[PDB]
Order: sequence, then C-alpha cells, then structure tokens
Amino acid sequence: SMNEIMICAVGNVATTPVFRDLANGPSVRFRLAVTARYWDREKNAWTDGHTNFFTVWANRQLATNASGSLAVGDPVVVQGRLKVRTDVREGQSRTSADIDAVAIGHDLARGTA
Amino acid sequence: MNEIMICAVGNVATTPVFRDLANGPSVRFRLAVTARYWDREKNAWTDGHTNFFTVWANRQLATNASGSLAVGDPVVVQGRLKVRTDVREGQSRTSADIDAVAIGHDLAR
Amino acid sequence: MNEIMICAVGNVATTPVFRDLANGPSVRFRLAVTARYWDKNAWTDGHTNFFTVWANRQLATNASGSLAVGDPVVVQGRLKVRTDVREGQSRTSADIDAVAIGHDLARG
Amino acid sequence: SMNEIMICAVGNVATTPVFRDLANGPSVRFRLAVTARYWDAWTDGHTNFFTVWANRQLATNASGSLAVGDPVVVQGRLKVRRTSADIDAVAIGHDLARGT
Repeated sequence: SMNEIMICAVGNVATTPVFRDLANGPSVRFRLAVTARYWDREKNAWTDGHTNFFTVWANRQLATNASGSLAVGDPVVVQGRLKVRTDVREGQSRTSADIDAVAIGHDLARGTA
Repeated sequence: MNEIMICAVGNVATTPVFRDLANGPSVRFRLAVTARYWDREKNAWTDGHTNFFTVWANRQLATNASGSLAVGDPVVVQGRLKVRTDVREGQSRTSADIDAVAIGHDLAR
Repeated sequence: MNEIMICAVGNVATTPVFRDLANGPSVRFRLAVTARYWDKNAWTDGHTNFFTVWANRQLATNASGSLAVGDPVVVQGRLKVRTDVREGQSRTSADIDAVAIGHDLARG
Repeated sequence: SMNEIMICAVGNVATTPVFRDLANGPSVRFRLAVTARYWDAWTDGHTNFFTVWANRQLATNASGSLAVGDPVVVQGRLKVRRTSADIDAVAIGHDLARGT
C-alpha cells in the first residue's frame, strides 16, 4: 500500500465503545476526543484549545481486547490510519474523521496501568 | 500541547485562494491525498480512498505559495490537523483542515 | 518550532531505570521497533529500530511501575538523534522524549 | 508491510547530494539538519542529523534541485542503524515556508 495517512492521537474515550461481531470478525468503535492545550501567561496554567473528535475503529484481536478494556473518560493513545469522510447527517452534508486503529493503549501519562 | 501533526503527500485539487487579512497574508487550497494498493490479480497500483483536506497557510508560506501552487501540483504538506464543526466562512460549517507549517513541490512526482 | 514527532509501536527491550531527581521523576528504557513483512507463509521480521525512550513527571512514575522487558507498548514523543563526535569517531543513537506511553491492546 | 516508522522532517540540506550506484539502482544521499527552535525571538535548540536516501525519479530530481543550505521537507521511513539515522525518502520538496 502507499500514501496512507498515519496519525497518532492522544485523547479521551468520549463514548461507550460498541462491539459488533461481523462476518468479517470482531469490530469495535468509539468516539475519541483530542484536546489541544496552550500555556497561558495571563493565567499561569494550561488552557484548552480546539477539540478534534474522531471515530476510532478496531478489528480482530485489538477489537476483542478493547471491548473489555475501554470506558468513557479513559485517557488513551491511538495510532492508525486517518480517513476523512463526507456523509449526510440531520439532512446536511458534513465532514468527519475516522481512525482505523492499529494500536491503542491506556495512556500512562494521565493514569495508572 | 497535544496538537495532532500530519504529513500529507497529495495533489493540489483547487486553485489556491490568496486573501490579505488584517492579521496578514493567507492562502487556502484543497488537497487530495489518494491511498493506493497493489493489485495481484491485475498488474499495478489501484486507487483507494481519497482524503480531502483544506490546507491553510499564513505569513511567508502564504506569500510564497500564492506564486507557486496550481491545480494538479504534487505537494508535500506538514501541519496541524483540525477537524472542524464551527466554520463561519464559505458554504460548509464542517472541514478537515491542515494548518500548514511546511509545503513543498514534491520532487518524487 | 520544528520538533520531529514520532509514534512507535514496539517492545520494551531493557528494564526501565527510574531516578527520583530534585527536578522530578525520570525514567529511561530501550524500545525495539521491528518492521514486519508478509511472506514461509506468515509475517517475517525486517529491520529493528532501537530507541532510548525518556519520560518525566507522572508518565515516568507510571511507566516505572508498569513496564517490564518484553511488554508491547505504543510510544508517542519527540525524536532526538544524538551524535557524539570524539577524535573524529561518531557515535549516533536515537532517543524519544515521550509524551504518551501505553501497553498495546493489539498484542496483549 | 507493518510497523515501519514514518517521519516527516523539516530541515536544511547540510551536504551536497551525492550519487550511489546500488545493486537496486541509482540513488542519491544527502545529510539533513533539523534544528528545533524555541521562543525567547527564536533561539536554536538541538539539531538532529539524518542521512536521506532517495532512488529512481526522486533521486534524479533531488540531484538536480538540491544544494547545501536549502530548506526542505522530507517524508520517509526512518531507519536507525557505523551508526546513523537514515531516512528512506518517499517525498522531498523545497520548503516554501522558508529562505536559505
């Protein structure tokens, strides 16, 4: 394969993951919230910037393992292929971002193992 | 900081638009990044999904891009990915944007 | 600012070394990232990239307590190529200053 | 193909590109200097050096287009290796963001 766009996204599980057994095998999907932060001089702390939302998809053993491990609020690191999609929702054409995950882990920077 | 960086190799898909804003020069263009896969039952590369991005540049990058980029040009773009749902200009309120740090004509193609 | 970000999926290759400094906790460990290619009718190992991974603050504390040799991990951080010339003889090594580390749910 | 480490490096050509006649075909290599900068105006931090390799049309084009000092964007596969950090380049371009 060529010219896939890889992404690594560090964020929080934003929806309860959904597991489905398909003919092609196990599948899991969840929403991931990735919030950029910037250092404020006027407040002397980190302040939230833009939040990117992604729909994260996993398959095979990653799906099976994720289905037992991930819950809303969990800080995670996700690596995978970015897919920018256009679809109709509430009768409007809208662009959205999917990550076809290759690796997912609970982020040790923001929680214990 | 938790910005999502992206490096995208694709083609300029729309004629770039240059705008002089109060904040300085700005350029935007659409970038088409098409994945390809090797076909065994045929010979060559076959096209998969195309990711479309709106690429934004400012300052010197905008000034230089405005004189250099045209539809069809193969380019390499590095920048910050912004998946947007509150766009207040143009005809769509959603976008997948790249706020470009670096852009170059791709010498591979 | 021109930092080079990297995301590496590999295995912990050395026991992490944890140091409690006055400036805060620090940890380092070696990470092995092995490329694989299809076909023997399976995956075969290609080149292994070795990195020294560094972390600080809560990430150092948490990684120290949870990582052991062999563990599959995903690491995101800043790549630093360290080049040390002595007597015209140059020793290069690749460091990752980690922002995020997790046990990889794909392989465990 | 699995678990290759991609990277995108934005830096300056540090050595004149040179030709290598490999068994896999004609190739070009050059040294790339990637210097992080931090705001105080900008001050230089650590410089990462890579050996960048290209083949086929990318090599031919790079050989005719690149010179020492040129700001460039390089995308490719990182190979940490006599030791070195190599990038097997997929895309190289002159960076429109910068001046020599």
